[PDB]
Amino acid sequence: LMLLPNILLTGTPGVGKTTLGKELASKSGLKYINVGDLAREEQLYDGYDEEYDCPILDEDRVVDELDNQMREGGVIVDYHGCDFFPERWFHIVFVLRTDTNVLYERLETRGYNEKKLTDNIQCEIFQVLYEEATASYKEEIVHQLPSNKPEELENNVDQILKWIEQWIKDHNS
Ligand SMILES: [Li+]
Ligand SMILES: [Li+]
Ligand SMILES: [Li+]
Repeated sequence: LMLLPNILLTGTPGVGKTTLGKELASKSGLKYINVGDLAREEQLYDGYDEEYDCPILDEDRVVDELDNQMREGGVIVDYHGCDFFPERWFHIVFVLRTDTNVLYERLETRGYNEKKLTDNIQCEIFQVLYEEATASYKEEIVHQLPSNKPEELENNVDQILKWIEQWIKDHNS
């Protein structure tokens, strides 16, 4: 068996994390994990709301749920948050970025209401996730990836697959 790396795909909802992670998993063999889906599957919530009519994700339980698998390596994690993940989990972190105009159209198409649209659009224009990533991990392993069109998705997949290949070689001497 090969020692495999762990990758974090983060960024504002709508930037294309899920589409990228799923394609990466299919073309690399690594396991893709959507944190939101995982919390829903294992019911890792604590608290509700009237605000957005959605249960509140239990960060500590999410970490406990994934730790053993992360320790073993070979996981692509997808989430619009990253400050609560143990720093040791990831070998590289990609913050997907989408032009505000493009992101708005995507989220609107997803059926986001005015409130959710504004909250997420400001999250992106304020570069919240990029800042969160740089504050949570060493800047040398944090990279912003443009994600506005199929062409950039393709460039991202290609660059990450090549990164994975080099990493596996360097860490399985
Ligand atoms: Li937390
Ligand atoms: Li650094
Ligand atoms: Li950049």
